[PDB]
Amino acid sequence: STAGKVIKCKAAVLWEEKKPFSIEEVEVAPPKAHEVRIKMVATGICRSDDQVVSGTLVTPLPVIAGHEAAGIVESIGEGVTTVRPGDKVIPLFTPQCGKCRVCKHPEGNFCLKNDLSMPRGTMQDGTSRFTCRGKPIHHFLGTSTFSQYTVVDEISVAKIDAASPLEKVCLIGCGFSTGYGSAVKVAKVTQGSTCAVFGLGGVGLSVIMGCKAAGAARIIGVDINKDKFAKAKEVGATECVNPQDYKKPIQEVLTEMSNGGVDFSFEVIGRLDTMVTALSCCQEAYGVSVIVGVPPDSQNLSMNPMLLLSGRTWKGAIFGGFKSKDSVPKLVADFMAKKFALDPLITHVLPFEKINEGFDLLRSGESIRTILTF
Amino acid sequence: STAGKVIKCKAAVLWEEKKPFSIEEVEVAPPKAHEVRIKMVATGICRSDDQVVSGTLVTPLPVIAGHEAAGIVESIGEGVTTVRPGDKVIPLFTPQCGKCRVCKHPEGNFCLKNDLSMPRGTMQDGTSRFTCRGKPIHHFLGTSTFSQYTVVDEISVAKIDAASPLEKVCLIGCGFSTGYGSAVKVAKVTQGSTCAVFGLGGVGLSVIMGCKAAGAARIIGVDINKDKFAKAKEVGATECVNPQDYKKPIQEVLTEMSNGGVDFSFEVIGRLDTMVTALSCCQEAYGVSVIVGVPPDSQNLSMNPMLLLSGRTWKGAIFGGFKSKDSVPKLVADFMAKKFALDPLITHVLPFEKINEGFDLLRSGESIRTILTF
Ligand SMILES: NC(=O)C1=CN([C@@H]2O[C@H](COP(=O)(O)OP(=O)(O)OC[C@H]3O[C@@H](n4cnc5c(N)ncnc54)[C@H](O)[C@@H]3O)[C@@H](O)[C@H]2O)C=CC1
Ligand SMILES: NC(=O)C1=CN([C@@H]2O[C@H](COP(=O)(O)OP(=O)(O)OC[C@H]3O[C@@H](n4cnc5c(N)ncnc54)[C@H](O)[C@@H]3O)[C@@H](O)[C@H]2O)C=CC1
Ligand SMILES: O=CNC1CCCCC1
Ligand SMILES: O=CNC1CCCCC1
Ligand SMILES: [Zn+2]
Ligand SMILES: [Zn+2]
Ligand SMILES: [Zn+2]
Ligand SMILES: [Zn+2]
Repeated sequence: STAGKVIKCKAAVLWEEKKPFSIEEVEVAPPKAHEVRIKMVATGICRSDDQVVSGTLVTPLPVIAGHEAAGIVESIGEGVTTVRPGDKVIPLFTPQCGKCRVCKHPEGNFCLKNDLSMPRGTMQDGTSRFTCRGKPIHHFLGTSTFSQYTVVDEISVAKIDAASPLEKVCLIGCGFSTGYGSAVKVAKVTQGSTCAVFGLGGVGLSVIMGCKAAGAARIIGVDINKDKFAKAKEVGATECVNPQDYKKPIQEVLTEMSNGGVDFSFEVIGRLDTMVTALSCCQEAYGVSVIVGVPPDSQNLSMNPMLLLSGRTWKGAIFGGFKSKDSVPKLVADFMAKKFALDPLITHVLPFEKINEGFDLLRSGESIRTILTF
Repeated sequence: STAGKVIKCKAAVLWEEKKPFSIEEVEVAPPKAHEVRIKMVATGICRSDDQVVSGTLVTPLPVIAGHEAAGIVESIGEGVTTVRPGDKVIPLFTPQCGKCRVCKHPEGNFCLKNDLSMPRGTMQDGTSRFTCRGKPIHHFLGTSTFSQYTVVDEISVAKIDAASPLEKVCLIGCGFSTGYGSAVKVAKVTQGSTCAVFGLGGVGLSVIMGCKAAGAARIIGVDINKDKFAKAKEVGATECVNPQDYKKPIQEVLTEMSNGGVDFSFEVIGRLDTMVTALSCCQEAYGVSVIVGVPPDSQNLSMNPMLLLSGRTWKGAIFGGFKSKDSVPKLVADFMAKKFALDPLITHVLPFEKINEGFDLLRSGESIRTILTF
């Protein structure tokens, strides 16, 4: 019926920085070879989507943002083999081509087909499937989930269990997997360790979940918003600290609290100052610090390399280090088998048409994840 | 009989920065409880000792420098159990107390009794065993090997094989173990990998030996002094590049040479700029960069944390990550078993009285290791 035809549908178009999204009709072209058109069912509001509006995460405008989502395949282009119409799918903002040197590496996940390092805001073929007011509109990270329909490359979609609750498992497309994999796969948090988690939003709470799963003895949440502390303790924080409470820099506080520095620290905010603070607070000889937060475009940090020479390890990761297309269906299977909880991350639910209210909730500090339903 | 008595002997005293060493008579106190007085046999000239002269490595002056050495125990203080008079020994500039949280950690070696982080230039008890022209003279890293006799704490000395050649194994006290362990223990270089080594002095050549032992397929040496390239190839470099030969920054050259970035990079120089270049030239998703060189005191580097967010790992280490008192005897045993070579690091052998000439050979580019013999 709609196969092979342009679909006219509602999307949230961002015409310029620092403005509300515009909910209006777009034209969604049918999928080309090795492309998949998806009817969206639910999408989450991640701070990365806000960063696009703030201009601190740079991608070409105008754009259809959104990258944390789940839906149902509407149609497949020629040569698609890994999904079919009617399949439940999660779009992958980090693709998995399976062919590049990264995809073939045992540890690597940052596939060389990504649109994150040098964003074009297109499909793999360097064109757009979106028109609004007769003007072409950019894609975002090969996903663009703030639309009733989107088109993605095959390497940017995973088929998931037919019985999964899409209004929950959408968080596996970004914030849960990112935080959980940061702890269990990138840091490799050990049993009995002391962790510090900087930032207690959806992604930091998922890092806590991962530290708890790994058997950490102490999980210290760090946030300047003390309203975040109760939920951080519910999902495994053993104690919470607000830097604003202290006369001393928090790295010194966390060093004293952990009797010489923590085993593992995580920056889950996106500030240069807290990336350096998080490295400093891990133990100088054997500590590991993981950058998860996305820092402001084109800005450098300053740091003393003696922090590394003593023995620290500093690393970062996209999407929790997970190879996206292998990992997402397994993560959904694990959720279905009650291996981790998503409900603690979901604080608010809104129809897609109230997207701007959803972004107001995040910016106020009130929400963790708002899930938008189409 | 010198046991229990002050020894008057020859030492190389550094009275102030940027001056030659003064070869003169010093007084060496007998060892107190848990102290060891050593007759030195051979000591190497390490760039770290030159950095004390330059003022880029800060330690209290005046000082008896020297940390890369081997000698024979002359006498032991009360309570000493791990060495005896007549034993061959290597002083440990990183101690191994065996009791602190680091010494008990499987991957830590930066023992909390170290005199590196906040240098006092004393014995563990906060006093000095050296006087010269009626003035107290500081110790350096708890070793001070530019002296016919030194006194060290027991946790800063290892017993080695009675048959070892001290004019070669002195290098296990610093440069060989530092570079070799940076490759095999800290980086954990893999078989078939591509490595880049910035700086082809004694420590960088030892990194190359460790990358070769680990089965690297490609080992790219990087030095501005092309006279360093022949020896780097002898010990395992597959190609050498001089940044000065290129119009482009060398991180771009090494990324192209390695078809998208190296597996492992090592900074073995001590410059902030080359620390950032070495991080940048490792593959952005799964690369590992190790800081070995000592940067200039109190200077910060500037870097874009997106280099880490993509998946890089950045770490540093002291003494190749080896727990010093456990590892040094085993390394000497391995040298005796022909598991690695030290002769390729030794370009010059001078009597101790020619220490200044040795330092001039290093500064001029002409030497790798000069060994001074007492
Ligand atoms: N590496 C990756 O693959 C991913 C990265 N990100 C990034 O992770 C970060 C966190 O994302 P969300 O959890 O959605 O954001 P969020 O805004 O809900 O959470 C961040 C938290 O940081 C706290 N915070 C702000 N300034 C702080 C300070 N100076 N000190 C201590 N706490 C402070 C806030 O109060 C807030 O609770 C953002 O930068 C986001 O762009 C998100 C997902 C994927
Ligand atoms: N982490 C640790 O435990 C240890 C650190 N050190 C440090 O390791 C470094 C190397 O020590 P050595 O091998 O004894 O020094 P070295 O001076 O013999 O070798 C340094 C090499 O770097 C090259 N170089 C200088 N500027 C360069 C540039 N801009 N680009 C490329 N090459 C450049 C020189 O030409 C030279 O061959 C020093 O900073 C020293 O203090 C040494 C031993 C222990
Ligand atoms: O939140 C999802 N993706 C982020 C990942 C980090 C780089 C910017 C985009
Ligand atoms: O070369 C020997 N030791 C160095 C180790 C790093 C700090 C300066 C001292
Ligand atoms: Zn996200
Ligand atoms: Zn790929
Ligand atoms: Zn110790
Ligand atoms: Zn040295």
